[PDB]
Amino acid sequence: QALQKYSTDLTARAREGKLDPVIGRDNEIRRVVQVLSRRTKNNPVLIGEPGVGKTAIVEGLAQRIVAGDVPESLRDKTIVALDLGSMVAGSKYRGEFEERLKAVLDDIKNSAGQIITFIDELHTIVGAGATAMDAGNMIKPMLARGELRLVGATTLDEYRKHIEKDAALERRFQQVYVGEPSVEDTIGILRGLKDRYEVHHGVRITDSALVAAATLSDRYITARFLPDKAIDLVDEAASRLRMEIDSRPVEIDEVERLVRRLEIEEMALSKEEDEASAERLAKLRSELADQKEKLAELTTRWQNEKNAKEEVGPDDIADVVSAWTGIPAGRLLEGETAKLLRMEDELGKRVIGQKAAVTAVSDAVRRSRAGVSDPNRPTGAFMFLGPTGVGKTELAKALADFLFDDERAMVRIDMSEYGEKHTVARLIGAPPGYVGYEAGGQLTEAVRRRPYTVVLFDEIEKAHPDVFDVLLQVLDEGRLTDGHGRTVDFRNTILILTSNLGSGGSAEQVLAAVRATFKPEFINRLDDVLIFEGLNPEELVRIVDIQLAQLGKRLAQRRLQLQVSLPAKRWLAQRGFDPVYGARPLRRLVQQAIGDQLAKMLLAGQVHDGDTVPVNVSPDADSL
Amino acid sequence: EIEKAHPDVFDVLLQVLDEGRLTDGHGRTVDFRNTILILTSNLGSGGSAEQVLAAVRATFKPEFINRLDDVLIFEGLNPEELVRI
Ligand SMILES: Nc1ncnc2c1ncn2[C@@H]1O[C@H](COP(=O)(O)OP(=O)(O)OP(O)(O)=S)[C@@H](O)[C@H]1O
Ligand SMILES: Nc1ncnc2c1ncn2[C@@H]1O[C@H](COP(=O)(O)OP(=O)(O)OP(O)(O)=S)[C@@H](O)[C@H]1O
Repeated sequence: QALQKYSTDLTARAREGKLDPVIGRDNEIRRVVQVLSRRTKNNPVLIGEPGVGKTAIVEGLAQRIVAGDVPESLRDKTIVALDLGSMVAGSKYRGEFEERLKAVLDDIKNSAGQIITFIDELHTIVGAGATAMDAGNMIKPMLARGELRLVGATTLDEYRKHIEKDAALERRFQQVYVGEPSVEDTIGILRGLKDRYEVHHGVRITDSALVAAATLSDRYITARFLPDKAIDLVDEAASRLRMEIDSRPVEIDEVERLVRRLEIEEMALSKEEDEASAERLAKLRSELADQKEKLAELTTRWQNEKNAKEEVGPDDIADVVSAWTGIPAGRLLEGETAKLLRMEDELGKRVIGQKAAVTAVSDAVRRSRAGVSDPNRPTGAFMFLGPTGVGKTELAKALADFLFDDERAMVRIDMSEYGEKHTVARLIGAPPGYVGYEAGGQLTEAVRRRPYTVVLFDEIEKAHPDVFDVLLQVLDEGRLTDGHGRTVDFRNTILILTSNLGSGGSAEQVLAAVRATFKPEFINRLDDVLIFEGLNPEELVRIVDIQLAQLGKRLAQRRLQLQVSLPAKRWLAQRGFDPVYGARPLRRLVQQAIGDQLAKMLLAGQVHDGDTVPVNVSPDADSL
Repeated sequence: EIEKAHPDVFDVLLQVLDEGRLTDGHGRTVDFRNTILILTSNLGSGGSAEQVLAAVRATFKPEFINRLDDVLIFEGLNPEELVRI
């Protein structure tokens, strides 16, 4: 009767129909049974990485016993699930734990070998009751004679951290290696599990959902194992769909929540006795109106759809895989097809010229959302080089902004400090046993979180010619391994290597300097090797416009603006001389010609905030 | 890409070949007598057969070349065997 108090009954629940169906894994249950019915030392231990199904096998064995598919020796055996947590509950005295253990062992032995105990995560049995080794090995005499059977299951690396350190007890256990299944098997598993979820959430599930989940959960989420990271997607999709069968769907409930906040802000900002908050209000109202338009449009379209979405499909799974591990995995639902077709002209707002290199980046971004590029290879690996001041770093910063709306979201490393060979260790970590080890790598541990960024290697030509080799595997496929032995995936980042070889020689001399500075097997990894071009006087007026736009945007903090005459706008670009320093002289000239005079006149009255100022050319300089 | 490493990891591999054993910190001897050991490389880079066979000999030691089985040499791609790739 001690059992009734210190353990539950598994076979009883299997009869009462409370365990999930178990599909496949025939070899494993066969081996478990045949080990479980031998003469001496019959103690199978299911071992293997976490998630691949190790409790599911024991539940399958229980349902199999209830059914009758077992051999003769295992008829009516009444599996029992032990519990060592509720056994050490209150035993602060000297013998209170050994007493309970002896009672349970005696009642297991009194039965005619019927009971089949089952300790889940038996790596906790080692130090059961400590004080001096006495407890947890009182069963060691009964294991050998095979009186109690004890099918248990622990993870693969808590078996050599807790048990293998006890070689006298490992001897009494037989290991059953449970390897993870493939996609074709996971699909079959899901096809039989697609009823409990479909009934718990009042929805229906298409078979395409199962297929797409079992595929995407293997392609993207490279940190868990397969029978589980595929069930999670299905489960979350179903829960979301049931949440939307409530009153309103998403994308209407978000816009109404935004509108309410904008309203409650505009209602309480109106009574502000100020003049600078007048413009800080003049935009809030416009925003509220332009959002209420969208709300009304969505609400009307819902009415049409409802007078003229009830099962999960192969794209809601993509929405989940995008919301978790923010890699975009969708199918271009018309929100951004226009954007990806406008990409070139949109990156033109910040970068000017070098269409030969803008088109090359845009094409690599584009043919990956359409699902055409190599799924196991980086999303693109370019090294664009050319003379200075031309805009290579600028294009790399414009791309990250166009993609994530925050230029500080990309991962940037400056390869000008890696001049010494030994300085490699700061991006792959330090081996075990050395000073900085628990911190892990640095590039690795940044790409391991949010693996959608853009990676930038400035001035690649200045690092020692031995950091070039840590990038071979990184460019050819997405793998790089830190100290702890974990591996990160680069398969969906966009690498970029800005350089400066062959300052202004030719488009042929620079291709003869690259081939002498790099190795034949390293150039072979790259995509197109883009070459940038010097700037023309006609490409420079637009840069003047950009600089003035930025300066005005910065000045608008103090409520100013400038009226620049076209004579001055062309004078500035006329003084952007010397196509040997690119386009920085323009910046320093704008400073030395406008910023200093503006400061002068600004911190001495006469240009008080508010009113704008005009700028006009003079004989030589330009005055205000 | 084995020739890119430091010539001490070779000496670690020295007993993996020819015996299939190496023991870690915990003092557990691990056996390799059933694996298939494969080492790629890119030495020589164009030498016919003895600009490469003598560039292996000057980067590795005889006691390391001696454990190996045949040192396979790969060959460039003819125009015919690309219409199939
Ligand atoms: N062969 C299978 N048939 C049916 N369901 C399975 C199968 N393998 C795994 N599952 C399900 O996938 C999940 C796997 O969970 P478990 O296998 O119980 O966890 P585990 O594999 O024991 O890993 P730990 O170490 O116990 S956390 C559960 O939801 C199971 O129901
Ligand atoms: N085509 C361009 N379009 C817009 N701004 C440009 C362009 N070319 C240069 N600029 C400006 O020039 C600044 C400096 O150019 P960068 O590209 O940062 O220098 P670089 O191209 O990296 O050359 P090096 O070798 O790195 S010094 C940028 O911040 C821009 O403001």
